[PDB]
Amino acid sequence: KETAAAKFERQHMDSSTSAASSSNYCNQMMKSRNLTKDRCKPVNTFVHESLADVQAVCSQKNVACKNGQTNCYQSYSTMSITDCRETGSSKYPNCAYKTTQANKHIIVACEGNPYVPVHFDASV
Ligand SMILES: [Pt+2]
Ligand SMILES: [Pt+2]
Repeated sequence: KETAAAKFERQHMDSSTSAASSSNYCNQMMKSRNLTKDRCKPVNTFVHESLADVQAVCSQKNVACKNGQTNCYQSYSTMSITDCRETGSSKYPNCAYKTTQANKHIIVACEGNPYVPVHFDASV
């Protein structure tokens, strides 16, 4: 078991480093966070900000989610993130990823009581 919140933190949070450590960051991180378990998760974003900072996005700018739900929120400040994108030659189980660092606003969907991030919707 794992809550939706816990799962967001496993899939999307990496406060430990300020930036995308290396060209190899996604290869290691996607595997270690169990995102390469039953398939190669095609794309995935890691956020290098404190949990509190990311949690607080749930009270920031309310915007439409990509699926049309209304519970998405855009960060008023840009945040340090790393985008992981599966390569063209990547073949499960040896999942291969391109690691791209950026500073962008994040959009998360929040749910629950407490109202916390449960999905990563977009970066802009
Ligand atoms: Pt902006
Ligand atoms: Pt999701």
